[PDB]
Formats: sequence, structure tokens, C-alpha cells
Amino acid sequence: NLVETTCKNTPNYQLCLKTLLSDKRSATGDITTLALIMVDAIKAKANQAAVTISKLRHSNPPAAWKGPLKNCAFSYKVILTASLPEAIEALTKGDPKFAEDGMVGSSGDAQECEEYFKGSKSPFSALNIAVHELSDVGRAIVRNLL
Repeated sequence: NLVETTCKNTPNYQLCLKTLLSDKRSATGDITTLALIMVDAIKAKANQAAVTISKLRHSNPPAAWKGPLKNCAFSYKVILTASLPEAIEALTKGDPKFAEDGMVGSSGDAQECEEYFKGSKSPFSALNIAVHELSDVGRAIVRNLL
């Protein structure tokens, strides 16, 4: 019952469980594999956010959203091109401290994104919240190895 036990040691059991059991690798999965499955979930959501940000920026958004959008674009670019790749590298290399830092970064960047839309509607709030939730679950999985 590693998936059960692992997901119990996360800040969101039901999300962890739903996510790991979607993936085929979970049934035969050690802690690192489960980390690896979470990263790929974060990546799916981050790719969606990246496109969604781009669309909005191309849809003649109100001026007040230009700042937030532009900053969010940078956030997801870092997540996609640096944070997540380095986590996959680190988990592969057997160096989890560096994969925890990927999960910490992606969580803060998604949260910082949401935060720019404070006091207004947030046009892709669910995607920010998903990247943060999923990231906070990956970080917990990763910390079993520290």
C-alpha cells in the first residue's frame, strides 16, 4: 500500500491518490516513481497555463491585466524550462534535494501568479491552484527521500 501510505503523507490525499492511480507506473512504483508521476501531472497543468496566458495576451486584454499576464508568462516559462526538467533530472540522478527545490519553485511561482490578480477576477485561477496543489504534493513525496 505505498500509494495509500505516500498520499497520506501529503497536504492533499485525494488529489495525490487520484493523480498517482491515473498513472500506470503507480502499481509498481517506488517513492521516486511516484515523485516522477507527480512532476508529469504538474507539467500537464503548466503547459495548459502557458497557452491560456498566451491566448489572453493575444485577445486584447484590458491594460490592467497586462502586468499580471506578462509576469505569469515568466513564471510558467521558468517552471516549464527550468524547475520541472531539473526535478526530473534530479530524481533520475538520485539527488532529491534538488528535486524538492523544483517543487518549491513551481508552487511559489503558481501562487505568485495568482497573487498578481488579487482584488480582481483571476482568468485561469483553477490552473494556478492546480499547479500549486500538485507541486505541494510532489514536494511532500520528494521529502520522504530527505
